[PDB]
Amino acid sequence: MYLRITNIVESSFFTKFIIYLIVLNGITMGLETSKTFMQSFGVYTTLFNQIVITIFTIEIILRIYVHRISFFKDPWSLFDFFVVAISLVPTSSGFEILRVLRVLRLFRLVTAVPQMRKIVSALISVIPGMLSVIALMTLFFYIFAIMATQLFGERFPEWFGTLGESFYTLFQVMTLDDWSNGIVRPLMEVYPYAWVFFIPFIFVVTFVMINLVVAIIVD
Amino acid sequence: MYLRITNIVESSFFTKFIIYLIVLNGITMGLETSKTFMQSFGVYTTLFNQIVITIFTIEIILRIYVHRISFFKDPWSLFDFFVVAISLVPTSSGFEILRVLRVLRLFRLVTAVPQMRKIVSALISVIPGMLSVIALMTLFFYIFAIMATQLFGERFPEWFGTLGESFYTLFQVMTLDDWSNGIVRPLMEVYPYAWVFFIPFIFVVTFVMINLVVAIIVDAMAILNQKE
Amino acid sequence: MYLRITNIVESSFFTKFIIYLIVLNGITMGLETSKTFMQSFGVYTTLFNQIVITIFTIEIILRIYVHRISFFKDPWSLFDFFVVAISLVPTSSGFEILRVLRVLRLFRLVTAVPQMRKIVSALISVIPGMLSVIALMTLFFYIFAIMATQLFGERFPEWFGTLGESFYTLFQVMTLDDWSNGIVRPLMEVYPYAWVFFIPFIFVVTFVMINLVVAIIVD
Amino acid sequence: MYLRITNIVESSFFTKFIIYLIVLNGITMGLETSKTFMQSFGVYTTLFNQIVITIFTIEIILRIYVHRISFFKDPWSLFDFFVVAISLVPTSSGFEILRVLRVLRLFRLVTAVPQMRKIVSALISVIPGMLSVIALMTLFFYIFAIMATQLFGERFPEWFGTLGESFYTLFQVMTLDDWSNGIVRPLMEVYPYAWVFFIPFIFVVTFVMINLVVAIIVD
Ligand SMILES: COc1ccc([C@@H]2Sc3ccccc3N(CCN(C)C)C(=O)[C@H]2OC(C)=O)cc1
Ligand SMILES: [Ca+2]
Ligand SMILES: [Ca+2]
Repeated sequence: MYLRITNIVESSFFTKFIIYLIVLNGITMGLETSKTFMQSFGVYTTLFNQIVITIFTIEIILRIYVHRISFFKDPWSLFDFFVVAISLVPTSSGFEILRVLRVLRLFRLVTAVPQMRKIVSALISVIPGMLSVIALMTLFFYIFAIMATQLFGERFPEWFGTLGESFYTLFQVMTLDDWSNGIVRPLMEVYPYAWVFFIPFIFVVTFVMINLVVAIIVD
Repeated sequence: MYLRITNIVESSFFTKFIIYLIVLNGITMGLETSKTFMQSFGVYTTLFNQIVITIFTIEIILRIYVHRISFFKDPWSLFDFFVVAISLVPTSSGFEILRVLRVLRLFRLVTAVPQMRKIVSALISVIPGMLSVIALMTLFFYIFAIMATQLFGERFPEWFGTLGESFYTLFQVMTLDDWSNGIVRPLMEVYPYAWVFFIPFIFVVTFVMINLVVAIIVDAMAILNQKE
Repeated sequence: MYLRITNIVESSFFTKFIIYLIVLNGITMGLETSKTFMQSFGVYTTLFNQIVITIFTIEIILRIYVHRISFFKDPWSLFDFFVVAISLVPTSSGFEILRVLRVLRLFRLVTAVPQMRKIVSALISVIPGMLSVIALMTLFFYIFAIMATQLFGERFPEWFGTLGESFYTLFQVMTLDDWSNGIVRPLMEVYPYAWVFFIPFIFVVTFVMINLVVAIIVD
Repeated sequence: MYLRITNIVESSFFTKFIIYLIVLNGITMGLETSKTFMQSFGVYTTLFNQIVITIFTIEIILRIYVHRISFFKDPWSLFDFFVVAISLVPTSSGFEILRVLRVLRLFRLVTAVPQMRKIVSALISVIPGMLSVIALMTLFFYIFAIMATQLFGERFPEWFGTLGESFYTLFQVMTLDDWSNGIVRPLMEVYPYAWVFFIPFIFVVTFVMINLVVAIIVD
């Protein structure tokens, strides 16, 4: 019976099945939004999700006594194991933040299609060489986030009242969200010189992300 | 009669005549925008529309009698057809939008003028060299558009009321438009943990698009070498 | 005498001398922008300006003697010409910009100095490569501008009232400057489908801009 | 006795003793941030820092002997001398921004750890190749930065008062921060053709900003 179930799971049709059904829940989760549909077609939907989730649980189980060691030595499987388990945690308890986390099974659709796997890995390909740069960036912030909190955060706390408030803002500025009228002009009107912070900060921090796509296109 | 009309079509005149009308109608359309004009020199242009449309409607039939089966298997032709024909839509009734789609006719400057046709072909070449990632986004976007509506849109109705409003808002944040003060800071006053739906939804967005583009440079770069 | 006026001009002294006048008139006008400086030194500095032109005026007469027709067959020189053709014009009457166009002079730091010439004409040299596209956009821009203008200029005339409005507003959206909340959500208050003009327009324009750079990068 | 102090300073323990101190006093200054942490355990914060500055002024006097002439001709040390010197000023009088610089030391985690040094110099490196077109633009940003002050400074004072106020603004227009509604849309009410002034400017400053980026990609 070991090899009967091995053919079962690894078949074209078990794939087409699970992929058809990832697609389906992914239209019903669409329609769940509709707060009218939830009156008209409400109940079909709520247990459709339980119907589909068990299938996935067994699809996960069927996969596991086949591969064994092999299964959890795959990132995409593990994430599927991770994702559908996230949904096995009950609707009650914990936080709602578990109810809405659930909808990460649509990433399952991604892992299910090998074309997505091909391209998604190209995207994760690129990351590590940037860990060099990436994790300096993550300190320039820390250093410069602190300077702000003490400098401003008395008078302008929403923005820099805090280690973490300074971060959220310095990010804000990094992306040049609405930093000009929104964030320095109002400061200078109290602390006239804080342009010696940000114009510098804006310089370092666009520079780096520029010499990021340069040295991204060498790999 | 075929090779007689097959001569009216291909002539250096007929293209220089059809094209030079496009320009001559652009100007014309650049003046249907003051009210001043439609007052004084109004019906003047009202029917100059009606002229340059007949000139095309016929022309498409001429090429259809030349190329025929060849005509509906070229993109640039199929466009001129569609775009002329959509102008054939009637002035009265219909929909007020179809009355405004007209100045798409000014796209035949692309289609007739040769150098503009070439760039378009260049520019449309990159498309499927990305079309996986184009999808990967709308899936990702989708999984993130629900997630928004069932979190925020209860309180914050305009921004995240529906699938629709969530997507559009989630686009806004992509261009990095007003996003922090304008959309998220507000979310933080009721929901201090929204910088977890967003500072990430950011990097992911701007990791991809950067790779979407280093692709464009790469696929376009990839074609250059390796021929030795 | 022709071959003295050739020698006076060609000297490595002459250039240094010209570049000295510019880089003074450069410093001098920084101080002209000030409010207080023109109280005190508004005597000398209104003098000094009128010399620096008188001299460059001579320089053009001589350099024309030297190269004759080769003068108005050279870009860089014509720029020196028309920039100085401006400053001559008397101080009062007509438009107030001709008295500000004065500062256009300072760009003689570029023409005069080789390696400013080179990197400037290195920039400009891609424009011929870009006609093939600027053409197309100004066709695209002009075309949406018409549609925008009829469709919205009735309820939103400060923004889409004429062509002019529509162009700048469309020029805005292209810089993703406050397009959404600023310009479009207000439009969705009255014309709900504007996300189908404004998004897609927004797509295309950036599309181009990327592929613009992906052939500037081969070129 | 000279080569005994030259055979510890160079070792891999003396080094990891700073890099670890760095990382502790690095962690400590983010705890200062907490207002709760300053009236609970502020004592060990004041001292830990106090000891660190002892260790570091010792370290630096220790590396001066081993290195001497090799020391005061290195970037990373002239950095480290001043970056630490700053924390030794009396802390009374002067300016309170003396006291804030004290966190520029946590930059040393970059100095004293070699991968960061080669990732950091991988950016300073491609800076002498750019200081050309940093000249061309800083020229433009001046020339206009005059006109702006003298086309809109009597009435549009905040944004364009002083020469400076023209700088801080045009940069915001350059960063494309809120420019159109923020800045141009308002000027246009009083002076209508300000788009002619600004809009071109926003071609020049971004074209150059794009090609100067291409000049990075082949070199
Ligand atoms: C954190 O680092 C960042 C921050 C922001 C960006 C945005 S991403 C974006 C999203 C959608 C359309 C375009 C953009 N572009 C490209 C086109 N744009 C230049 C006109 C950007 O450059 C960035 O926007 C700007 C001008 O800051 C990129 C990296
Ligand atoms: Ca803004
Ligand atoms: Ca903006």
